[PDB]
Amino acid sequence: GVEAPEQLEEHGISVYATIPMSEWLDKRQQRHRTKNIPFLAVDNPADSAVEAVRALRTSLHFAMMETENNILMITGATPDSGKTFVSSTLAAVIAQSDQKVLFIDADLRRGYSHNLFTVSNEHGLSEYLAGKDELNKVIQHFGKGGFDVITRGQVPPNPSELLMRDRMRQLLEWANDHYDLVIVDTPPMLAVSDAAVVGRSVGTSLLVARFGLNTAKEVSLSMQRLEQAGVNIKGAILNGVIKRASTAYSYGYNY
Amino acid sequence: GVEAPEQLEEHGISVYATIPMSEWLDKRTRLQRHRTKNIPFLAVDNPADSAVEAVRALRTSLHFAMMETENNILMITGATPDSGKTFVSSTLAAVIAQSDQKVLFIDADLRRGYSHNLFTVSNEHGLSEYLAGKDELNKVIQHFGKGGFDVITRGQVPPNPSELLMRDRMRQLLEWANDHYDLVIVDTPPMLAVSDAAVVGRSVGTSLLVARFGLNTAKEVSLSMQRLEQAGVNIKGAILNGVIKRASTAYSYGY
Ligand SMILES: [Cl-]
Ligand SMILES: [Cl-]
Ligand SMILES: [Cl-]
Repeated sequence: GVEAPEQLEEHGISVYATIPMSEWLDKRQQRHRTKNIPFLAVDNPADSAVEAVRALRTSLHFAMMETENNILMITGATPDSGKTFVSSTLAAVIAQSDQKVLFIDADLRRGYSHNLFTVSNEHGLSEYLAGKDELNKVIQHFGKGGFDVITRGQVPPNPSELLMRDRMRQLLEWANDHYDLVIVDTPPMLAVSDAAVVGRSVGTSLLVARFGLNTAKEVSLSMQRLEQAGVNIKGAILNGVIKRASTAYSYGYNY
Repeated sequence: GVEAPEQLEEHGISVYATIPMSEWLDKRTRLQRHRTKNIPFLAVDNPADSAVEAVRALRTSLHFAMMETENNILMITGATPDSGKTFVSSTLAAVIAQSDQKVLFIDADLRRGYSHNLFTVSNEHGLSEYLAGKDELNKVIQHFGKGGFDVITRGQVPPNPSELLMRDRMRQLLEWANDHYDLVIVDTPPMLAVSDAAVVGRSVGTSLLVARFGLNTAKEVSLSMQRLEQAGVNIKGAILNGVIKRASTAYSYGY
């Protein structure tokens, strides 16, 4: 188990941000509206988890200085890292700054951001890459967050083959000229190569490891493998960080 | 003066909405550190306000009117100066954006638009710079954080306002925009002040005229719709804005 920012620095891994977990988020005469609860970034802006994401923004602001490419790929070591939380909150935070952001859910097998943004999943990433849908037909707007999104679409029979099609390249090149920041949420590296095939058309790449769940080893093993591939892995993010119990104990099995 | 909708229906002028005045804003209202970067924007501040509910109604009427008519450009002009045309269009922009819709707002009042001041965004690269061929499209499209929609400001006042609107990039812009946004709102200078609305109106698919409660007369309004007619511009109707119930009067004027 990780649990400590410096517990990564020692491995040489640079941590762009440490994000604590929100407890309020676990608690979770006509007029007509839409969408459902809950989106932390807009609901509780003062939240401690959100304030940290802003610090994540300030970090990328520098980091992402003169790289020409404005596509930032977010991925995790393994499943349940809270990477979708980090990425979606980052999108909201950056957009809120008067910035044009495009969020794409590249987890063609298990992306669920359509549920989080309470948006349709009929036309998404898979339909486009397969050639069924034109680009403008798969880009929708997440009202509550104030940014544009592309859901995963209907789970395809050939996830990986689709990610390698030329259309993924056309999309990122196109997207890079129309948005100030393009966030790509991808499957964990320790689960599929997908992040390596897409991480190769991106300027930045941040791996998100969860406090306690991830062993500082795999976060290096993940970055290492993305390095074998042309992927330009910058640092890492420590998500989950939960503290103050006045004792001495945690969790993390040893392999 | 003029107060209806009935007084408007009379001259055949079809009224899509009646927006009451907002006392909550008349006062300007105002219900650590690191603050925002804007000013009071009713649509997101007091959402349940009666002026915003009126706009929602406008949305509904516009939805039926803009029923399978394909062209998604909506031009909102006024009969005369200070008719509240910007409060109306900016509010509608926000409302429609919140329904998970990609919207583009453009200030086509190259001489007195102030929407950049309202959205408190930059005004160095705007419509005028783009129309003159100086700037590029992606350069002039910015994002309004609070509202959640994309905007294009006027830019620096050009020496040849009208000549630029007849350009060619105006059309080129509008049709390009029509393919990347679900809704395109174009704010134009008062019809009885310049010919601009009629030159731009020839590329919009729908047009609305906003008349102010008490300041306008059922005369000048139908006169504007008429001269827009001569130019071959789809003027679907009008909007009564400012309506302040529970009151009286104390002015004077006529023609
Ligand atoms: Cl996840
Ligand atoms: Cl294009
Ligand atoms: Cl005006």
